[PDB]
Amino acid sequence: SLKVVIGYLALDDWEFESLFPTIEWKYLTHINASFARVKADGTLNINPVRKRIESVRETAHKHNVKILISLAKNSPGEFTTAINDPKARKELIQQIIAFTKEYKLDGFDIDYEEYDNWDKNFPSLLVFARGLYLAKEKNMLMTCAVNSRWLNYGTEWEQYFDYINLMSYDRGAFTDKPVQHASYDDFVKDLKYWNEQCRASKSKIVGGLPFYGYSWEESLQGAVDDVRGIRYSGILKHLGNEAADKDNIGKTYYNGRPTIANKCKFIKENDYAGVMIWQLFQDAHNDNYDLKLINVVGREMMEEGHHHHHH
Repeated sequence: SLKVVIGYLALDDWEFESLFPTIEWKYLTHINASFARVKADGTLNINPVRKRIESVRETAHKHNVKILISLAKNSPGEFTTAINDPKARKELIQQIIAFTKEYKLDGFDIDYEEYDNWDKNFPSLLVFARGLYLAKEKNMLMTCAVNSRWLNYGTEWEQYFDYINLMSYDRGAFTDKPVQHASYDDFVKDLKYWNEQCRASKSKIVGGLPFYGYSWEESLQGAVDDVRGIRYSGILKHLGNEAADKDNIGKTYYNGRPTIANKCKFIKENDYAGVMIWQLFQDAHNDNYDLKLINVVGREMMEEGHHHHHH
């Protein structure tokens, strides 16, 4: 039960060409290649990953890191349509298992985020999850990216997944008011929710970590996206290296090194499965190597507990 470090890798990220060669594989156990998009008819839009999936797979495997294909909605409501429609649902299940097998991947990750009428659609989602599990091959890993506390997943969902990755971030971030989107408090409560309420074994609960934040600084409007999002790399660039050891400077809130470490430590101290990251490319660049968040994760998850004699 060694800790896992599941890193999301967006194969269509604008920084791919420049940053792919710098991925710190020694601090990863798995990578989720994102995303194969789910269409309403149960088929997949693999344009975001088709051209790079094979190369990433070979590179990951060469470094002894597993690779899974992550699946998200093609557009608003398409994933919901796919699972509520019986034939589409069965098609989607086949598509997923096929893609995984064909591309010789280590498994698949389900990132379902259709929040409209959540409880009404959940039974169908659960049926989809069970069907996926029953249809998958033995060796295939099956994981999911999930919310905690504000959405109910019940107590049956748990059983079908090898890893349940908590998206403990983006809380209260979509308003005109500055706030910490991924607090330590909410991370701890999210974990407790999944172990105690969803009855998921701690050995499969994975705490999600953000390598980005949000800024409400007027002066940074030219450095944040449509939702005020800004990568850790952009934070250090615009706010200076002192930002690496804080969660906030002015009206910019994110997860700095101390907090990333504190989250990893809680995972370790309370026997959780490990951590997940969204997303690897948002980390600092080699010009700020020593300040990278992945290294904080590496020190806490691979080294702090790995020490042995006869070095």
